[PDB]
Amino acid sequence: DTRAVTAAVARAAGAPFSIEPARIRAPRGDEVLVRVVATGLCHTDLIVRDQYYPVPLPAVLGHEGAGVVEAVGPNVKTLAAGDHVVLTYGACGHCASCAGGHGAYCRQFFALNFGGADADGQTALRDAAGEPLHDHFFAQSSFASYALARENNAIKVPKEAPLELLGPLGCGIQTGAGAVINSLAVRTGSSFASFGAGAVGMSAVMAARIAGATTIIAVDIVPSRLALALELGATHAINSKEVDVVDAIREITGGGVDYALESTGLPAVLSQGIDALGSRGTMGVVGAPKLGTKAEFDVNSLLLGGHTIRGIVEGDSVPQTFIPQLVQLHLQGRFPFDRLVKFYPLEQINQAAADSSSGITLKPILRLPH
Amino acid sequence: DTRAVTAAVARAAGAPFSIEPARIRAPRGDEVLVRVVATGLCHTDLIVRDQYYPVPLPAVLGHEGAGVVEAVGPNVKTLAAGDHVVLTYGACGHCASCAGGHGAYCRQFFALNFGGADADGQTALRDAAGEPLHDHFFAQSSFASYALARENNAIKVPKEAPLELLGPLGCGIQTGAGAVINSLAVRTGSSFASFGAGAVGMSAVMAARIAGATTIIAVDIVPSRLALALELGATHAINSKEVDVVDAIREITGGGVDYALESTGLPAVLSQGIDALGSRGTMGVVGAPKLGTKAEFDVNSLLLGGHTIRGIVEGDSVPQTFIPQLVQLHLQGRFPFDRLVKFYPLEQINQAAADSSSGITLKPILRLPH
Amino acid sequence: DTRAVTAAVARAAGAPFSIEPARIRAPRGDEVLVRVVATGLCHTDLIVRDQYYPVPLPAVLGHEGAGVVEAVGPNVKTLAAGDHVVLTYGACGHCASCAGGHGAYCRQFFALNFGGADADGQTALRDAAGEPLHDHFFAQSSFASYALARENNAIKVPKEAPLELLGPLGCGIQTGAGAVINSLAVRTGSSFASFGAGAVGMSAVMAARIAGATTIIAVDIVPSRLALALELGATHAINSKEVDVVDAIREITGGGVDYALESTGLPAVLSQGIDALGSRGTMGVVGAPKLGTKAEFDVNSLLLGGHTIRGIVEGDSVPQTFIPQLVQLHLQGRFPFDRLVKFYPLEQINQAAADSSSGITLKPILRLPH
Amino acid sequence: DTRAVTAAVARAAGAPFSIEPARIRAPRGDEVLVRVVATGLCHTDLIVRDQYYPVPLPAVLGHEGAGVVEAVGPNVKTLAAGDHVVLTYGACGHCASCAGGHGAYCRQFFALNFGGADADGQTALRDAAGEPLHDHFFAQSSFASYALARENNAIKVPKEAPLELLGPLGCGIQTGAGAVINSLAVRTGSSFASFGAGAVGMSAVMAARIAGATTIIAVDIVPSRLALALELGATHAINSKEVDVVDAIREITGGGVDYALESTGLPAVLSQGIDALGSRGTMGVVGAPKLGTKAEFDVNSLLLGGHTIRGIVEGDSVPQTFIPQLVQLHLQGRFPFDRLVKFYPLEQINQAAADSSSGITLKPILRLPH
Ligand SMILES: [Zn+2]
Ligand SMILES: [Zn+2]
Ligand SMILES: [Zn+2]
Ligand SMILES: [Zn+2]
Repeated sequence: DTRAVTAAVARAAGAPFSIEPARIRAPRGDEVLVRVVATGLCHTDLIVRDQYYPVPLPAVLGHEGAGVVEAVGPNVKTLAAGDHVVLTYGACGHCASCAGGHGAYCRQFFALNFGGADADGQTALRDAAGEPLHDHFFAQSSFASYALARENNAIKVPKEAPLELLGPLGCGIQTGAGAVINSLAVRTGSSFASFGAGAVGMSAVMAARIAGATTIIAVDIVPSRLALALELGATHAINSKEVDVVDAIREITGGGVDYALESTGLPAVLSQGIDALGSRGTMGVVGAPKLGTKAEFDVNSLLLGGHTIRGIVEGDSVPQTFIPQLVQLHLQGRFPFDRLVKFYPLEQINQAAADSSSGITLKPILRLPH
Repeated sequence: DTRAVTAAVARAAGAPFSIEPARIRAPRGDEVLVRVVATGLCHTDLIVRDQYYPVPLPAVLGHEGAGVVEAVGPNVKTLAAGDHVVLTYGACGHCASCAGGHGAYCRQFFALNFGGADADGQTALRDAAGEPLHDHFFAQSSFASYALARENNAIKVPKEAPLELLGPLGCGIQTGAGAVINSLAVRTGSSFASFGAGAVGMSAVMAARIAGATTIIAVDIVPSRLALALELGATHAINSKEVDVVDAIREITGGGVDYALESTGLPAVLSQGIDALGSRGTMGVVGAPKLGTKAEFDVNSLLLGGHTIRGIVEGDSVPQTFIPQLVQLHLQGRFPFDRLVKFYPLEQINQAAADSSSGITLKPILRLPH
Repeated sequence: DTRAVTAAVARAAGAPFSIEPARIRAPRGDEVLVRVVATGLCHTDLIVRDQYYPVPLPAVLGHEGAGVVEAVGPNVKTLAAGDHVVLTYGACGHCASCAGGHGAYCRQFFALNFGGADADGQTALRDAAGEPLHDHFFAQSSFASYALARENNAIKVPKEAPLELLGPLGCGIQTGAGAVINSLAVRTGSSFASFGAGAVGMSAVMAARIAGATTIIAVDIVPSRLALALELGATHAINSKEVDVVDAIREITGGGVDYALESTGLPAVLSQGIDALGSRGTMGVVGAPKLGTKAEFDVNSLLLGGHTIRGIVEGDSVPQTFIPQLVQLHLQGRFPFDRLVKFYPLEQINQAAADSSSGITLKPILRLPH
Repeated sequence: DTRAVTAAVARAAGAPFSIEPARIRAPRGDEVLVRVVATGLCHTDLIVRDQYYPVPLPAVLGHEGAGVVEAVGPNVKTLAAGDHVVLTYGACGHCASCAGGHGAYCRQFFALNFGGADADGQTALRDAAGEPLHDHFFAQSSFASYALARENNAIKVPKEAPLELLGPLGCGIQTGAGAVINSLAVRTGSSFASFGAGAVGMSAVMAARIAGATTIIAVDIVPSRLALALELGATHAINSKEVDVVDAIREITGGGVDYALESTGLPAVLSQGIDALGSRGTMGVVGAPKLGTKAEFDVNSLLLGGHTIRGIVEGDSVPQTFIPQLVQLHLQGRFPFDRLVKFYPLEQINQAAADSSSGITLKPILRLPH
């Protein structure tokens, strides 16, 4: 019982996406088949398209999907046709990390999210000529009008929420907001600095406001992002080309910030931000540089300051509870991540990729045809 | 009401200590005057003697004192003459860090512990000719037969404990044991690696056994320290000159250790030990290199592993509760830190310094004359 | 160097306060002398006036003072004349609980706050005829135009804050807000119910909104308090005379609330509220019934639900950091506790007491003459 | 592909078990078929046999199984034939509680553990005449020579461990040890009291010793259990018929215990034990009285003491990590729970039930025939 889809396909390293007819098989096991309404586009999709992470091509990418369950496998227990879902990253659900509530550190994370196929090497998508299309990208491959996900990464959300907006809660927004709320455990009355005011950093700024922080510092080089950060809840905005960011943060906070989040991936920014921590302060790291990149820290500064540096994957959340919390906060007017979004038709995916790379659009969302 | 003391005096950078008569004034305010029974000697005393940290000379050092309260200032509330006390580091007791239970990060730490005088620039000790001797070293200057401490760093311990053994609980042993129990929060069933098997590292090994760790790895280059570590509770001992320590720890733990403590101060050891962390593992840092020393970490390894690096001062404990817990564990036969100790008369301080520097003695304790 | 004050004096059990001239001595030790601008009035003052807690009479009560430091004792380290301070409860600062950052559980709490005199049995206030007036009430006795406090319960606040509003941050508002932020650790996306919408409960409602709770339920019997609670950040208001509160909370939250705070002191309300907890939910208890009062719980409900019941004193905060956080949140427009307040001249203290007892005024603040 | 088993069957309320031939079907889905070596017997089995919890009869009970995987369903990912497993309680693995690492509070706990059948109402066991035998008891029904369990409650353990001893780690021993290590988070230097010295209480005593507690108090009425508790790591033993337990604990601990665990299920013991808590102390509750049973607490004592009361199910652990930690501690000589055990052949199940009820045997283990 296969069915026709329209998909954006990456066929060559660094080449534009092609919009193509394809076919997807029926769900098996505890998979759900999702009619995809809209999917966020991320720099991470483009990094895979460029083969810096060489997921085998031709491939259907996309890892910020939102849609409606159309069919369920025989093992699905908790989703039903008609449910609205946000598609998040894959996890195995049975390893020690998954079992402890930390699926972000699943032993099988890279196989399930970057493998290009299921554990048997099979794909669920075929192209117009019947050839396999590498898929299972973040256990969803949601750059297509239909997607398969496992029940545990298809997150039910209230039907009254505006579904086409919600796909980026499956990755980038959960990463920034979860880094603040869960990993760093930012709380009432603390100071927080976001190094980077892209979609992840803005999500962190907004999350720190929700969590009760009284000083919320956005650091970037783009004046319009700094202006937007102030509108989204930051108390201070620092242009790092114009001041010494370490000295500036020390002035604002009286000696250094309680919590910081590095989302640029630039090791010089990371090394500098660690110096901006205050007594017992904690830097969380979510931006990834090229493999092999090192950062340095001053040992005595870390020691005498009681400083912490912590790596964070995907916001280290429990998505099935955390994504609906973010939806509710948004519905309450407390989490305006719609301000990060521009919508595009799937057909315009290459323009959205360009706008993502140029920074003109913090979070493109592609609307799928049906 | 001044009184005569015998003191070890550092008069010149890098020069041997001289044993000299001196005089100490009566306690004021909330000071207690302590008849010092025995004091640990630390590399940190020798680093100050060598003026790498230039506490003004001539100075009376010593920061691991144990003794009997002989007199109290008029503001002392909770100590009385005859009480047995361990002398720990100074803290102001009124800053935000002190008020939160984290005196190790007191805003006034360096003034109170390394200033060489009280806040008015006055010393409580004078030499035989009546000249000031810089003092207040770790709020005690316990290389002398009598010492002044404030009530909040004179820690009451049970009179049935063997008092002459207990002074090192005021610094090095509390640092290693507190790093494990408090900062890292090592708990039942976890894996722990000590990088360094000096007095601090051995204390950490013993503390990890108390706290319930099931894999306890001692890393050093001295075979006799590794042999001793196995006797004191380590499950594994690694000679880092003989194996790749990162690979060896990964083998023992199935991928990396939950908790690690760096006490050598060697930045290459620190950078290497951070690589040995397992998923969501935490490296604690207590060994201090020369100021300005940097260490590096692989950003993606820290990020993808959810690794934490944390600086730790003095074991980040509450000494008035933690030191008596360590005494009780010792009395119960569960904390054999006596195995680190060799006793020397104060007159032999320079031989104890030599044995500390050569590594022949993990923890010299100097017995004071009276 | 004594000085004249105007004080409200409780001379007889249950009798109206009398406004009287008095004299206060100069500060000693680490006391500060505060020119009191305005002081909150609490039911707790009236309970002592009524001698249910028999603080010896004649007595000057008041434990929510705000004012300006006028003089300091010779041991004061961190306050200076001209500083704006909120006066909170007394703690000894040297016991194990104080040393761990939990002065709310100070071993000397009742002596320091309810003793009626200092530890030597001496009062700092004398009446017009020169007789002692029992004082040191919550280490302040701030129903007077001047008050003595110790440095550790005189909390510096920014001079730009409206000082006359801030005294209730020293007790009732810190109790409600700290119970939520610190003891219960309410966090983003959780559900919270306040049993009681007096000043403490309203503070808890406002604090839960600051901390990120997405369901915030106010429970009371007074329609105007429920209406006000919705304006101050509650998502739901329940009149417990009109619905079954347990069933109603279960409906709103899908099975029970994550966090609850009991501030009425009514044991039937407490026992009922514990039933309203959801899976792994926690009830915090701040309202005190008469001594000897018991509450009951269903053992299997607590066991099978993983429920927690926790007693909370004074919001279990670190006041010197927490009170300035609440001031900053108020200045940012995020903590509108001014909506609880009505101002009265000290001369009208008995009318404010009446309005407190009748519930007409949630938090009277008395303005002091000078 | 069904296969023959020998099973202990409960056919009538309160009646002796009957040993009977039966047949079990092949595993499906993510089930594993286990050749059961030995199974603990619990009062909880007898409570179901007596129909106080009316699991439908005829039924095969047993919920402390240990055995060897003989066959796997097609969805099993992480177990293979030949693996040694301890069988613990069932959880769904996909609800919010499971997803957060708290399967003890699974939304489906009672269906999965007390339903008497799978979710379709089907049993996997049939008796000699072919009639259904109610099963799936704690997702195992391990009073039989073969058992079906789901992969997520079949916990792999090292093959070198003595397998026949390990079944009680699947319930009673994990409950006592996990209550101490996980729920209460007993840590180095704390005081702990076990109310009850049955198998659960003894496990808690042993776990508190592992976790570093320096005062470990066993409370019971049976002198031989108190004597055994001292041998297994308790520092103090209290016969509650001979002293006032509250006063005695207050004397031993200097005012009350940091942590307590109630395992008798007697509400008078619970209410009394809550009074024995010290400042900021926590009582954990694992013993279950009859449904509808209430306990009381003094509100002011709980409030002024900052006391906590917490319900605990199954030790609130992650069994796949916690059970192997307990096995390792046992192999290291640090967890001597073999001292609780007496072995019996399955044929003697009714004598083991009698010895359990009389208290003569703390933890019977039944050896299965094959
Ligand atoms: Zn996994
Ligand atoms: Zn301080
Ligand atoms: Zn105190
Ligand atoms: Zn579940």
